[PDB]
Amino acid sequence: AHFMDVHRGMHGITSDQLHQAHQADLAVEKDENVHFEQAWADPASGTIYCLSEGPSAEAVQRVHERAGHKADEIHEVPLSA
Amino acid sequence: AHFMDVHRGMHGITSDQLHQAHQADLAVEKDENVHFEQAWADPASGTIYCLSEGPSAEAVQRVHERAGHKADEIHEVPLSA
Ligand code: NI
Ligand code: NI
Ligand code: NI
Ligand code: NI
Repeated sequence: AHFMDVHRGMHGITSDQLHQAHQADLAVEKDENVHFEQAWADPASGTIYCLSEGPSAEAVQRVHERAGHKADEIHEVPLSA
Repeated sequence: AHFMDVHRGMHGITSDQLHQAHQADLAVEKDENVHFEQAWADPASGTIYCLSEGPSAEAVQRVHERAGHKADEIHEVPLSA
């Protein structure tokens, strides 16, 4: 399955910080067979969008939680175009 | 530049309908130098996410408007990982 998740209220995100948050997820995703495909950030609003492939939203969230940043919002996105 | 926009209230949207919306955007995006790279939809919550490339949020929204569906939110995502 695929998921879009959102982390809000981020303080002063830089490309370095985004790179590291993403790397922290990638480092431990194997333990849930999750694949963090892509992350985009809006540093002005303080928001990180994460696209992942995984068995379930719960799995994706267990990964974020271990990497110390549980997503504020997550939706399965079974449709794409 | 890069943008992520969100449409809500699309509960129960089908693959055909997402494809239709997407095609409607693509059909008029070129005039604004906008390209919709990816569209994902969650028919359960009724949430659509669109990743686009373009000169501004204004342009992207003008395209959505001509296509018949203004986005409820649009944010620039200058950072990606
Ligand atoms: Ni995928
Ligand atoms: Ni497409
Ligand atoms: Ni918002
Ligand atoms: Ni914003």
